[PDB]
Amino acid sequence: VFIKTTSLTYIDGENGILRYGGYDIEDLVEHTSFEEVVHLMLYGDLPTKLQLQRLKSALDEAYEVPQQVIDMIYSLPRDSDAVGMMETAFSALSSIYGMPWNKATNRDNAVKLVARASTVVANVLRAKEGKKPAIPEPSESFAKSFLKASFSRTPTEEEVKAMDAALILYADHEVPASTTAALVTSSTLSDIYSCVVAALAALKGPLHGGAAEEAFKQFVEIGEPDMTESWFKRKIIEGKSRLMGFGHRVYKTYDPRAKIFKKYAKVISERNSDARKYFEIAQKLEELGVETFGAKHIYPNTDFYSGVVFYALGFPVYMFTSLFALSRTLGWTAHVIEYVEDQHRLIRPRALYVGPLKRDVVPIELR
Amino acid sequence: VFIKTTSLTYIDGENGILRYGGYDIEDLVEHTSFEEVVHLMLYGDLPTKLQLQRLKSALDEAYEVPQQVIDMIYSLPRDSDAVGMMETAFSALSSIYGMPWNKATNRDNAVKLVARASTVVANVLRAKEGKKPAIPEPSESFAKSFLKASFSRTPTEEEVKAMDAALILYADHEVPASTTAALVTSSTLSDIYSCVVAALAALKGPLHGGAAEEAFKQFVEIGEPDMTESWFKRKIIEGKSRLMGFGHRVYKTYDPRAKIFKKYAKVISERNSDARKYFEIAQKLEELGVETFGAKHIYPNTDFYSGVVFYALGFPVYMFTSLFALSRTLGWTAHVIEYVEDQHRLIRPRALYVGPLKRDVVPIELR
Repeated sequence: VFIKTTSLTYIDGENGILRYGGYDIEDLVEHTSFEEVVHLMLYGDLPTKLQLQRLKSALDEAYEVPQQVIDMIYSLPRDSDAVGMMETAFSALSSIYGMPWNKATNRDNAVKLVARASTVVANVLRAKEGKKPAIPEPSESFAKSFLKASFSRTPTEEEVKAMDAALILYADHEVPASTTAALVTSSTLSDIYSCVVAALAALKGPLHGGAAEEAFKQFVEIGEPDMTESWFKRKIIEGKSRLMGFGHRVYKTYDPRAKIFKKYAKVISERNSDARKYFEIAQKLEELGVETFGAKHIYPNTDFYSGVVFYALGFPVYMFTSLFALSRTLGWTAHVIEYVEDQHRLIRPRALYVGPLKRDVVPIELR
Repeated sequence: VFIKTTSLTYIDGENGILRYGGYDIEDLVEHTSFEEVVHLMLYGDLPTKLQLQRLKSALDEAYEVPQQVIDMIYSLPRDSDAVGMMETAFSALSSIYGMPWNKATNRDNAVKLVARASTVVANVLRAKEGKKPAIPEPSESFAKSFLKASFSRTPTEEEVKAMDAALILYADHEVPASTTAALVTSSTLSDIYSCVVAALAALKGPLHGGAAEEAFKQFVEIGEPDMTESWFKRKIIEGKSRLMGFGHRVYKTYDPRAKIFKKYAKVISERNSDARKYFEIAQKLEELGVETFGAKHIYPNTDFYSGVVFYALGFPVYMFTSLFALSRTLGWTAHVIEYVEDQHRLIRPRALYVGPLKRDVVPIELR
């Protein structure tokens, strides 16, 4: 059931093609940047030099949020689900910054929102690690500012590029329950931050979030590359567990996102023996997996190497769905702007009554 | 489009009938209690004496939440929308208390949730008023515990009864965007508190929340009963403004809830000259309104006198939708339990691509 039209994202699952706004994902990753893709999704084209300068200034000025928002993150239990911590922070952002829908300013509000997602996700990691807070600051890119804030160290250029690619790769895809919850909430003209709140509330559910985690947890369980064949023979072949990070409801080929996350995984994993080990296990499972499942059109999906990237960057496994959400704030905001501006109606379905027929209240003594 | 089946609520809009679980609303209000209606909605029948005792103990033990939840409420700007403050508090409750879906414990989790809604709404009012926090404590009823916590004074029996009625009256009705957002979020097996978060995010939008406020604001604008005819002749007849709190998409008669909110309004308004004045204005507008619109099947709706009740109890106008939400946590939770247990599937609709055809990334110099 088509819930809306979109100009945002095109997917050809037979051919393994994904495009944003007519541009193929690989072309966007190699030759653009998350900032540029932000402009594409909100404004419908890649930006000129001047338009990009202005968008970058708008991002920069938005990073800072009130200290109350950070305090909230840091007052939650440190073992709380990171997506829930985001949910809470975005609720507070909605209460502080939420504005009515307005064509002249919707995209500007979305841009500020994406900046603030960066601040939120960095501080969720830092709260859960017991580190001091850090607010992103201007740098040569959104991906670098995010990494600097997350880790308190200047990242290398190859780390910057891999984060930038990950931001683009997960920006938008299909209409999952998170995007649906955002749409419902936008149907009442609740503010864009509250549309994201709803999306996160849905994301927290284990039938939606947790895919990049469950994939990478295979690798962790294997532990060492020379144990992969055994774990595969035991867990997948003999015990017919699903191989996580394989298979897709739309793609009948390699997910075009998978190949890309892999390329960046290979580059940034080689520095650290730990990240390299998991990259090496994942590569071996990829082979055993395609040898076993490829003839069935079951290939790596976007979630198979994304953990390997995030892990190589220095992110714990508990951050993986939050890092997905950081990226997907772009598609969430762009979908709700399209929906409100072009296709609005209040979402109010019906429930069919199948319950009891008329009966009278009996006094409680008689029950 | 029927999104689900339900055994919860029956509505006959031609005949002005509303029933929960086969019991007519008026019969439930006169002869039961919110606690009993909680049991009805979660378990499918009015409770015996023992079942009611156990439910009351479960409510009592749940009121207390961690101090971090109260601190969050109190760290938001005091002029923040009360429904947003609830959204934030419930996000924090989700992070602290959220559990997976489980048939043996779903209803117990819902009961604890409704108790905690009481704590949240009392402290939202108290934060916005600049008063010290108060946690509900056991008393002879949920309605009284809520009022004691909100106002730091023992309420009269007639005040208790009016609050109890209001809790029942707004418990469940149709499948508005708030209930829809809850359902979407439950589709991923996000926890029940996060299902409520989503519902609140949708409620915050002005096409959903704010109805009891906008109705009562008429009365405030009129100011004095002897000005009602004038305001009516000017604003409704000459300026064809909608009369708020009149009209309904389903009822072609008096909303069965309207008559009931009116009865309790009359009783508790008479004590205070201010509340009495607004009751007297509302009664006069009711008359002018039915004289003008009744032949068109446009009659008072549930939102016309509910503000008069809440105001008479001592609640500011900015609390009215939050007091609706307090009540509606019951229908929200009961709908999502029905949906998950009996009718589950992941909610994943589609978007039709109507955007640009294939194009190549141009270098930014060429843009």
